[PDB]
Amino acid sequence: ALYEDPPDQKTSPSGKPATLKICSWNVDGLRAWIKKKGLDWVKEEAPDILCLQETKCSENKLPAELQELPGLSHQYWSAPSDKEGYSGVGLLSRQAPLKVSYGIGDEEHDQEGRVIVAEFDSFVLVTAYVPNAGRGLVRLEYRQRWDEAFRKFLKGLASRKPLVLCGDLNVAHEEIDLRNPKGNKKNAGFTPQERQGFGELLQAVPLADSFRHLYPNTPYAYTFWTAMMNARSKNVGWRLDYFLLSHSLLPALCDSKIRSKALGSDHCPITLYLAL
DNA sequence: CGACGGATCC
DNA sequence: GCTGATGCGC
DNA sequence: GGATCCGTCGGGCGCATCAGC
Ligand SMILES: [Mn+2]
Repeated sequence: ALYEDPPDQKTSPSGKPATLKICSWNVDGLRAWIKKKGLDWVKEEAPDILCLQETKCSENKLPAELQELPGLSHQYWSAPSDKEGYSGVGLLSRQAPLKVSYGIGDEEHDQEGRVIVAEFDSFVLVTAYVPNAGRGLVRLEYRQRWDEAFRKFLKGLASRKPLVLCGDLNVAHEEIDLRNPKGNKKNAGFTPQERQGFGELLQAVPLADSFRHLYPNTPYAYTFWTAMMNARSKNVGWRLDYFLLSHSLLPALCDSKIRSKALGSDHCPITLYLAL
């Protein structure tokens, strides 16, 4: 029931060494995460690109430590427009992207600081903090509209350039992706509509779930544990955080990691190795 | 959203 | 202008 | 009585505003 992520596979299936290391982390409050030493872990992980979700922090209030990241110089941020203190995403990059945009090209879905798009030479990186359907499923209908628009946006992106989508997609795709599937069939994150949404995304773009592609039969691998129930200590969790890849990037896939041991949030980090 | 308790069936 | 109480969104 | 299925609900974070000093 407890889980230990296998060691880092650093070469591609054809032997090419990894050249790109991307780390994604819902930090449950950027300023608190930094207080709990989250950036010390980042320095030890040394990613080429760091995506952050649920920063809950406007660009004006970003801590100063973020300016002391010598290898993550190019920092892009997005915050909600209506009010402060919820959602928010960041993208920090060792090299400058050719182009950075925000949102998914749809007004209704572009107000809550949820999506950053960074275009590199040979691939485009999207990081996302997917809207929660809420206690009582009060936002379920909205989440279904989000799912369809996100899917159409990413399908268009992937048709122009190979795509990496990372971050908190806020859904456990299959029963293997959470510890309590039958008790959660009507809870945000595991409704049949959200799981069907995820499935259509995989098929329609198409995209491959990098972790599940490499470890199709591995249960108890989670990236989130609720903070109240001290569920983390007993590994009662959900896999909400993903790297989804264009099929053309699969021969470059070296590994997709779940950094279970890294503290600082109610999500743990995930790390992608690509041999580009 | 996991712990809990109630309801239904055996 | 400061702090605690309270509410929102996970 | 136990075993399966479900519906209810308390609890707690990181953040905000604001009413009270
Ligand atoms: Mn969260």
